Amino acid sequence: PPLPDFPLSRRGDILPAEAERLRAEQPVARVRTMTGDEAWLVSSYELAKQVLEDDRFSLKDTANPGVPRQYALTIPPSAGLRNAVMKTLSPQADRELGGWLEAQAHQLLDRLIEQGPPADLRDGFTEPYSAALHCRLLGIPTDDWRRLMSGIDVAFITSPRTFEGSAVNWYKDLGYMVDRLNADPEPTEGLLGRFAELRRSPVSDELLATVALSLFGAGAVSTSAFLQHAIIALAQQPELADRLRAEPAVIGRAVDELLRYNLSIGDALPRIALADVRLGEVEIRAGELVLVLIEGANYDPAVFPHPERIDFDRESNPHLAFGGGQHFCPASALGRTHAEIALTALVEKLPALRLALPVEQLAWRPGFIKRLPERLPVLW
Amino acid sequence: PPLPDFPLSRRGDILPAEAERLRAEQPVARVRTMTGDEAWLVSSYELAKQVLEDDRFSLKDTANPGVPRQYALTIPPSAGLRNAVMKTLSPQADRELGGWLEAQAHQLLDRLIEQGPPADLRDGFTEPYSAALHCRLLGIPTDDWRRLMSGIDVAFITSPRTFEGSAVNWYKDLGYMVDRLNADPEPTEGLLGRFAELRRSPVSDELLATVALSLFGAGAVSTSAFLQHAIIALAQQPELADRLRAEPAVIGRAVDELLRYNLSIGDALPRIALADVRLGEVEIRAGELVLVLIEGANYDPAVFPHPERIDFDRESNPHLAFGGGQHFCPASALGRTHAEIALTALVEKLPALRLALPVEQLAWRPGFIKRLPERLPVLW
Ligand code: HEM
Ligand code: HEM
Repeated sequence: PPLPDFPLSRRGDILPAEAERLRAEQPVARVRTMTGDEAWLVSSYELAKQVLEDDRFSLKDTANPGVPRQYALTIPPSAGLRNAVMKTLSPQADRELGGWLEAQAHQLLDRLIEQGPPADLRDGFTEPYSAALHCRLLGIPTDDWRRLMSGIDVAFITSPRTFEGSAVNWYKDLGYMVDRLNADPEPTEGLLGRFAELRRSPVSDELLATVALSLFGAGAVSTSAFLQHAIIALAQQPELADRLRAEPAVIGRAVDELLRYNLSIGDALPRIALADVRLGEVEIRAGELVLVLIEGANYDPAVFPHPERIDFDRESNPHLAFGGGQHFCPASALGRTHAEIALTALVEKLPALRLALPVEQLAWRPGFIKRLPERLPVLW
Repeated sequence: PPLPDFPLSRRGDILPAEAERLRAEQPVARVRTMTGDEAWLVSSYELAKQVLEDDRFSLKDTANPGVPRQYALTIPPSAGLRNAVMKTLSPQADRELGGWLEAQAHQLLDRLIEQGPPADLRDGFTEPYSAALHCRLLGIPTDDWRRLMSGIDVAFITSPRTFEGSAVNWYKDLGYMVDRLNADPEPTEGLLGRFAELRRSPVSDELLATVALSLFGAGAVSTSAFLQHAIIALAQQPELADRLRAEPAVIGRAVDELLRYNLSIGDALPRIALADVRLGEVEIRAGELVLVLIEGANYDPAVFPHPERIDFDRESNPHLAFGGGQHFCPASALGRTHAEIALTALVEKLPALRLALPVEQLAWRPGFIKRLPERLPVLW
């Protein structure tokens, strides 16, 4: 027979029809990835939760030489840092984050209002707003955000084969972090401040900058893409923005539901089976690639009635947008706060927010870890 | 039978196979445009030259209500201005243009060199370099170039139906031109300077700003897109950049050949037949839409041997990249100068210039008047 191909579709404004058929017909299915390797695509909520919470399936080992891949690695080839890192990802270790984020959002939003519609809400909000957040998370200035976000454009490319340029891109920004950490007025504030300190107590510079880089990349790309999907929802269903205006306190339940809904994840969560395991009806052999399809789990009608309709008042919403098990997103609280504040500012300041053209004419980015529109032109 | 669909393909790095079949099989062919109207696609050099030089085929009338369209108009609904305009499009009416352009190019190029590869040559060069040129052409500052280029992103969308937002976008930047022309230190220098003067001699503000807007839009979009295609050629055939380095004076013949080669034109030149005309073997009835396919003419082997191989030493190269007949590009000299200077700077400063990833993985913009890569990541 012919294997279904993976990934599924770049169009991000409706669930891929193929993700619905996979969950219904073959919740665990063999698929051919874009590298040509084969893999197991897990697309039901129960089975997807099982894999994520079972450490016999390993994320660490998906980067070993020789294993099957869904796309080439872009990164080339245990020390009490957890604290430096975990302290930075507690929105409760920076009391001022909330109000500072609100001021950044309104700053960007006010700039667009003076210029008048239309505006591209990716380059005007979401991109600078996600760079600014992560520049502050590290304690480095927002001056270079365009250059840092552009580095993300390359770092998160999904390519069938390794490509020159992902290595050059890695070492180029790695040098940038090194430079900020070793600047003369040694950095205070942020992970880079906690890092300059940690290297006086009684870990290398390369490895420090590595953690700074992957945290900036992983976060700016993920918050910006989700936030563009949230915007598309509010622009298309304006009754949702009315709800937010009338009942501002629902913003927590609403971001939670948009998280379940959103299709910003353009690949699958990868795991390498460390042992033979039985999963649903399929026998998975050690060394094989397993791919968790978050959108299949989060649209599974066994767990989420009317999964295709956004609903802020679900009795229960135990979605997998942040992963699960051991590798559950460490910054989940930070990601919620970031989106809650941005959307609250958006629906106050642009109350007639809508798309400037039919949603079907948005240009969706090919070949990227996230599904995102290249531009997000809106009116208000 | 089923009509071939138009436009042809967004991928811009090789000739669309369908454009070769149309020229060989049906040089004049009925096609269904993206609006659903039908039209005559003229794809041979002789026939395409005929249409362009025959004023019974009318560009003016392609904007009349009711006529067939290849895409909706984005603009909504004879006065001695020709001089103000023609004086601005003579690279010989600004002695300083050459050296100023060279300084802008090297400025942008030096900025990329200090940051190190990879760089996106669309956002780093071509876009700011084409905005700067056209900001100077009008005598307005380069401060807002990002906002002006973003307006181009919407103004030149090809949509099956009119969309809100193209009108708002038009009036929004129309106001910008009006504001620069009616600024307190009334503008000197450029079309806006020649305009503030022309309205003291013994034409309305709306109409003045209209000419400023369409000239900025038509030029920034066309020079930026061609220049990205020229870059892709030099990066892929590095023997061409060696030729330019060794024999700098060939830059005129080389831009001329890249012009013949380039696929930045994503639509066809539209004409409304004012009369019945016989064209090749086809009888065209008055009121019908005729579409000239520049890439078919410029790859026609009847006129250009080995049309698919870039060649700087063709005996003759009478291409149609700039149109022809009455509506031949008024700024053709300006467009050549602009590209010649940019490419000369590019191959001096980035001598190992190449694409950062396989050319087949470039993201090509959908639904736009130009074929262009969304990003152009390179190494050197
Ligand atoms: C709305 C925003 C975000 C969404 C939807 C999201 C989603 C996810 C998901 C699904 C995972 C699990 C991946 C797996 O199991 O393989 C993950 C992992 C991760 N999250 Fe992203 N994320 C967001 C924001 C952030 C932010 C703000 C940061 C950092 C600044 C961050 C840092 C990380 C890191 C480092 C991991 C890897 C954890 C590990 O290796 O165990 N996330 N997140
Ligand atoms: C490499 C750059 C350029 C290329 C390849 C190019 C190409 C063309 C073509 C093919 C036409 C004819 C369209 C038709 O017959 O319907 C045209 C028209 C036109 N060119 Fe663009 N162009 C370039 C640069 C520029 C620049 C720099 C400006 C202005 C700043 C400009 C202004 C115009 C205008 C106003 C028209 C319309 C003329 C009319 O209505 O008769 N061009 N050009």
